[PDB]
Amino acid sequence: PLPATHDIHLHGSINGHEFDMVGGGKGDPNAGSLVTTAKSTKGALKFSPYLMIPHLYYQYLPYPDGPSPFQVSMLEGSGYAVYRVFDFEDGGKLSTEFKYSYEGSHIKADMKLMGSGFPDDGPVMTSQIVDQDGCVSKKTYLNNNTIVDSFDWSYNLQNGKRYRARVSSHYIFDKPFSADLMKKQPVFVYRKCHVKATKTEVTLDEREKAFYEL
Amino acid sequence: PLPATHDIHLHGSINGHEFDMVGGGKGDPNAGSLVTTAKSTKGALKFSPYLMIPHLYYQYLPYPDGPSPFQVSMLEGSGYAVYRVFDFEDGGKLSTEFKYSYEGSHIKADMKLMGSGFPDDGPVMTSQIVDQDGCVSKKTYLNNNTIVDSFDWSYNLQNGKRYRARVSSHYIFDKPFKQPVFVYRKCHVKATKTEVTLDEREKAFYELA
Amino acid sequence: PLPATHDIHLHGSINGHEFDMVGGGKGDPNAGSLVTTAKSTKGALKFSPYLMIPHLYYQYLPYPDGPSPFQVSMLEGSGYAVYRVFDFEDGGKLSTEFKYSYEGSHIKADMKLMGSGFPDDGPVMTSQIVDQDGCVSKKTYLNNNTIVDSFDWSYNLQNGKRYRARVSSHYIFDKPFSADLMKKQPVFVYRKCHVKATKTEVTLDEREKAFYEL
Amino acid sequence: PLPATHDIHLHGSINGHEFDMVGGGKGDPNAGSLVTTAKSTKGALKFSPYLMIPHLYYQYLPYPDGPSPFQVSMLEGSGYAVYRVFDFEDGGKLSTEFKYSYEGSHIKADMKLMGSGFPDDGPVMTSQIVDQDGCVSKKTYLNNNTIVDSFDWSYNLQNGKRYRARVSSHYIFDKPFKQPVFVYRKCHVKATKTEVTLDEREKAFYELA
Repeated sequence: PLPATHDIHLHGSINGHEFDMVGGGKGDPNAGSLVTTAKSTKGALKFSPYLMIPHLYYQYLPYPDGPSPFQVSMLEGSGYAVYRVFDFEDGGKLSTEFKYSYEGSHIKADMKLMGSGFPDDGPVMTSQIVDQDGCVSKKTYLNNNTIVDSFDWSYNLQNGKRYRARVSSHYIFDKPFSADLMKKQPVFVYRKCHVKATKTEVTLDEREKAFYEL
Repeated sequence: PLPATHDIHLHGSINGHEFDMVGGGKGDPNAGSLVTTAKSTKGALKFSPYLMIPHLYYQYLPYPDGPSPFQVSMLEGSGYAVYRVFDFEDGGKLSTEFKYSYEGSHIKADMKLMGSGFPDDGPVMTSQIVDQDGCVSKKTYLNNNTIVDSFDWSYNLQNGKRYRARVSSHYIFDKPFKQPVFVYRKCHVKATKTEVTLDEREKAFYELA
Repeated sequence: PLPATHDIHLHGSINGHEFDMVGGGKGDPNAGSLVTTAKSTKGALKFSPYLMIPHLYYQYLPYPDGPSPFQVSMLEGSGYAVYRVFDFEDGGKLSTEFKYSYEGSHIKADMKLMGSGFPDDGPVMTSQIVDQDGCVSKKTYLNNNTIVDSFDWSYNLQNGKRYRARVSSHYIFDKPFSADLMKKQPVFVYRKCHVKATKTEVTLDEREKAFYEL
Repeated sequence: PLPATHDIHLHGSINGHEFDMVGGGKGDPNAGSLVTTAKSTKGALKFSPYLMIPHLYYQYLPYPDGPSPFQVSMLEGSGYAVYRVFDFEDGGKLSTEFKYSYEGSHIKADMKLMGSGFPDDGPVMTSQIVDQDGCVSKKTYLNNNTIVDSFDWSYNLQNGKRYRARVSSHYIFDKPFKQPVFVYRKCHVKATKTEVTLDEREKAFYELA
């Protein structure tokens, strides 16, 4: 079935310091929306809690003409993994790996994040981030079981400026895609992240809308 | 007034070889659509004619809730210049400069393109390009008179693969002035080694969710 | 003491397929040279064995005016971790994390590599790589305990062409650097990798020479 | 013959504002060193004078085992053009074009620089730059008449930080022709808002180990 609820476990290190967060949420796979809450298990985070965004489930994402490949993967009892690399404008780098397990309509996500190079006086380490702009991702097919995308992410800072990152994503599926499915590309997805956070807990309310053309 | 017709002059060099094209077209500033035809004045192009895409007028682009800054600029009798840098996946680089002059609803565009580093056996120099994917650009404001954007451009090749370029655009206005502003565009092209025609469609949006 | 011998354990996944290699080698910390041999523990590698290069120990690297920060770290009983991101020209991405432990002059290295987006018909997955060009890395200081570098890596292919990657490195130390040490930058390092490999075993003979100016 | 003296003319625009500088200098083609002085012809520059660095002649550059291709080109009465793209960490972009003419051992250089997207409060527009780090460029060959290079440029700021740019260079020769070839360079600069002087040192190498 399509997902209804999920658990999340984020862990790894940022600038050489380990962090760990656990939580979960729920979503509407018909609307492409979801909510996720994560709480630290090692006390206050040493970096902006917003760095955990957009990391806080494309299994909730439908396409204009039916379930997305991500949803079909879950429905058919298959699976996929997610790999991303964030190249921040000030030298910071963040690499991520997401793995999932399914139990009925409940998803369990294990997310490993490794970040480094964030200036100690930068927006991340000094928690200057206050929001993030809506964003459009571009998805295309690579090989026969991989979807690749790119997006230019931008956080909003207290001073009104923006903090940017060039992002690349690779979604690797355990089962190959059909020939007709691969004819439908690129696929664009507009997403907006509404966040509420503290030094120990972060909550994301994500909205998504995919389109082939406008 | 808003634009209705335009003429174009593209010139410069690709891999050290000069090229020159002239032509024009028209468009619908209420729909964001336009057509442009350019013909070489120096014989057959030595590189893929598709390299002239998307270079073949945002004055035809309306925004989600009214005229775009590009249109407002023209309506008020002001202007802007366009600068882009295309970073191709195989090392090729393309720098462009667009300047305009207006006469009523007619636009005259001068476009200078300087490209280098394209492998002689690559898709550009061996004309492997056959089409280009629809594309979404992300626009934000900088300083008091500049709009900046980025987009990941991708051509479709004869062999079924794609040929990508990371693109940056800077629109500098002559006078000081909701973001980001996204724009979906699709280019429909018909080309030969001496003439290229573009039918462009555009649709801007602030948000879809 | 300075290192004399080392063990290596590389593991992770490339394009969604797990791999694991173990081995080790020795080096000359006075010359900046070293040799490392790694052998697969899961049979033949599904990707070019050269992808394991340059991953196969800056503790062997001296500077023109004395032991490098990497060597001093080991000598003083401290330590550092290494994080890299390889951005390949054809979309491939490789993120790495190296951690070390020391026992006298013997180093134990645990290397985690996560790669994705390599085209199935590309030089990596079809093993077209036959060598790699000499390379110069540029090192500068960030914060008070991090060294950052960049280098433009290039493999040589059978057809005579090259396969490039833009690389970023972050070396995070457990102890902060002195003020005078940080005045000495950038530091450049020329390195050449001499490799011999098979689908199951790879051997690297690395040469290095650092300089502040020429 | 190898070069001994040169004149320079830099022009173009930065963030939509035109600039123009003229001057010249000399160098030692056996040592790879040279000096260049350029003075503004349009009053004080509106951006950091250091932005004119490293733009202020590889004809003075020898290689590890003999004259460089840049020198061979000049000696044989041929020539080459230089195209660079600077991708600055804060969004600024700079595209450059250098063309030369020779008269014996004297070189005349025409340099066009087009820059945009520099934040008005950034290090370039507020003149925060005070120096630049030594730098190593990596050169490789492409096609039959091009040399391509890359280098990670870094300016030093008044506040102690660095301001970086990812740079790509394409040297296109008029006629067809050991790699990579690395070149360490250091720029010693003295500048004011109207005049900039560069003392450049260069040393190429194929390998050091």
